[PDB]
Amino acid sequence: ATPLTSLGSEQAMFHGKHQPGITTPMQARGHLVAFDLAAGAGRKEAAALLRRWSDTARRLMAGEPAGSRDTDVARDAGPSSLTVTFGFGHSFFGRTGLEKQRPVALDPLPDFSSDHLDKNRSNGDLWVQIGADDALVAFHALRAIQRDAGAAARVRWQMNGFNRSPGATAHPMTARNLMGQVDGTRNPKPGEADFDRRIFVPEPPAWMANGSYVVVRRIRMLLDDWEELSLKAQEDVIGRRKSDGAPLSGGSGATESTEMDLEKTDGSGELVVPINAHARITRPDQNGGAAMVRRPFSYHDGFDADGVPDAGLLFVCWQADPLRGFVPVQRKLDRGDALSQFIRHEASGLFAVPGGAAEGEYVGQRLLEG
Amino acid sequence: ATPLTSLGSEQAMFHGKHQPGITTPMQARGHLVAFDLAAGAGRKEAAALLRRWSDTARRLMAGEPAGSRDTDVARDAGPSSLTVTFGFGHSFFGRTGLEKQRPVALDPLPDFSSDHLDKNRSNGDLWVQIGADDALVAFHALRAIQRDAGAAARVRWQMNGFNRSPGATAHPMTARNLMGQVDGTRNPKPGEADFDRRIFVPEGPAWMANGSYVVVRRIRMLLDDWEELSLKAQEDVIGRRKSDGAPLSGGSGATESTEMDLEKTDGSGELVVPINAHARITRPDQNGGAAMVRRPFSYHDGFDADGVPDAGLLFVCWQADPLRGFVPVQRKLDRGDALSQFIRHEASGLFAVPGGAAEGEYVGQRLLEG
Ligand code: HEM
Ligand code: HEM
Repeated sequence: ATPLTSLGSEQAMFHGKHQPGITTPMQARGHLVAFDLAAGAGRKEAAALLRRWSDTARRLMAGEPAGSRDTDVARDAGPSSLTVTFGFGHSFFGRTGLEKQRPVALDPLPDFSSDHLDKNRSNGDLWVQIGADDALVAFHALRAIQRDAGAAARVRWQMNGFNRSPGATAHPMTARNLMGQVDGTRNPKPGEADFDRRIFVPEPPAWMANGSYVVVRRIRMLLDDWEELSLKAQEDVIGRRKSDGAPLSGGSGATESTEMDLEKTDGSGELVVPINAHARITRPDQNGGAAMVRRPFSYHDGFDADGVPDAGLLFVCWQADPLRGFVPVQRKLDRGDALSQFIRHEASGLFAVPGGAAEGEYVGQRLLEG
Repeated sequence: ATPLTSLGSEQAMFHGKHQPGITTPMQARGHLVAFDLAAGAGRKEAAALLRRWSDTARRLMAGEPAGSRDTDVARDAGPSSLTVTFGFGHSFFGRTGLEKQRPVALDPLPDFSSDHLDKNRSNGDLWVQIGADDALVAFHALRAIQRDAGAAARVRWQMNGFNRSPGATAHPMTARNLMGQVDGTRNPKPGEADFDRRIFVPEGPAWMANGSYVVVRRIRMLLDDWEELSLKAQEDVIGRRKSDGAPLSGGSGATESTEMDLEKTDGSGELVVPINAHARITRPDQNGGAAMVRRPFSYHDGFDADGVPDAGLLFVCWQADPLRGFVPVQRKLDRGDALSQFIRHEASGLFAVPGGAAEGEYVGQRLLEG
């Protein structure tokens, strides 16, 4: 039996080959933040900031108070699966005399025809992902990281999200999103032969060894439109059942794990999984092997004057190279996906997330020490 | 040993003498929403709305889907302690020909000198409180309630909140707030002799029988100033220790439940619990018996362009009469409370929350039938 107390007592590793928050299980609470370096902050100031942040992250992920006078907001709680993950934006390198170390992988994402990006709420020099299963643990961490930045960097944008909690279901199962879909069934996962090739920069720029590239997209769901559709219409947009996430090509004994049949046709000769269904056209085998790990949070930030919900998905994906992951898939989806009609990409960021800190190190040390 | 599945499996009762969400334990996720009646919505349209809303609440609190057009967002989750609670504002009665039934208890709150209220995110004809320990369960309920409003009402304002998750601590403990304080120790509970008298209208206008009056305050915490204080300074603002919630008058053996000594002085003759300490001056015995149940959520909605967090407490208190609860205590706190310097009241609502629905009834039926 899994005890209730495991929610708090579960602890993620800070030190490791890879940073936490990539293969870590889904967390109930998320805070994404971007910071811009202050005028006059260069390499040396940036290195000091990453040391402060890494010292803080190490402490908080072990359920210990912050290095400087802790607020007590997380006191009483266990680590609650807190993770803190750090990335660097294209713009960071030009602020710190590190242009020669800027990866080609940080070249700007395309201007997709369906983009509706608030550029002020996009991009940024530095990115931090905080997640935990307790909201006080998570907020405490956000606040400590943000306070560590002080005058050295300002908050450029900051978004809040959530997911299903541990124990909400009778047994662990794939999460849902605010469209009601089963979301998370098909991802690359650790132990697959090609997982590292797909997701992480290998050990043989050198500072990104064992790192990954994240693309963040704030995707509003057009729930007012979506929720007027029939079930058949909604399932045809994805190619999978809302009940259990099974492919539409499955019968009654099909489950979430049943393999999709992309050739199956009904009695009229029409494909059972539609030609433009999201879960057809996003597959690696439909994109020359293009692949990513998806690890999102859902969001809801209110209603506008007409009752339209500011709700959707904080889409967060991980890949060794955006040109073999997010970019080619999104080029296809832009106009090609049945889902595009029902969503709006409203903010974006692409960040280089290095390998995990070893004992005594700070995240990004190889970059900033050189 | 309490299993993790209890987070999802626990179920609150909808039907009863009192509405749920008053004495119910704290929940990890909250949504507060106010609605204004649309043009063309009078008594009969409001009665139909409360019928819809009550049926939605009944189903969803039992872990069932909505009666029709369910979105599947909560599917597979247990009830996760979902509660839905309904109230009526002062403005409701003049929109529905029900002025004769408007309780005196809904008379407008004082304009306190410390108020900085957003009129547009304050008050409203109707209020709904949604809470649960799973965020998908909670969102699904918010969306269902909001979609039941249809042509009858528009969202006036809506706020998100959070608290500690079940299982975050190694055993059940009093909550904390974003100032890092123990918060909730001296909350009145069923089983204390004056509880029913303090909190519920007795078996006012008859339609309010077994109801309670809620005052909602969106109180921003001035965390930038608060977190520059010493521990000693912070503990003097409240009169209780941050570590364990004990009164400052207590010894090293004292805990949160240790009775406060209001006369105790130090070696220089100065009061150990300061004269203007929040946890001194808010006591019923310092306010001629004025008392309330407090059952809040914390909030954080991001950062403004200047780096200031929009974070604080959704203060939600319950009393049989605001003039014997919130009102006289807040008159005293307004300028008198050491805490006032570090908080800002930025929205407010006062709602009449009637008794619970009996089997075969809807909430507010004694008011609205006709
Ligand atoms: C709000 C926006 C989106 C929604 C609601 C959504 C929903 C889903 C759903 C329901 C599935 C099927 C279950 C699963 O395997 O996870 C799925 C699969 C997937 N989606 Fe999305 N998706 C969104 C955006 C994106 C974007 C922007 C990309 C990439 C550019 C993407 C890439 C994928 C991939 C790669 C799969 C797995 C395909 C496979 O190998 O089976 N999705 N999505
Ligand atoms: C963000 C704003 C506020 C914060 C941070 C705060 C914090 C606290 C803390 C830490 C305690 C002591 C522990 C406890 O017994 O719960 C407490 C007690 C209390 N507060 Fe507040 N408070 C706030 C606003 C208010 C307001 C607006 C009122 C009423 C108008 C209020 C009424 C009370 C009462 C009645 C008690 C219990 C006193 C007793 O009988 O021991 N508080 N508050």
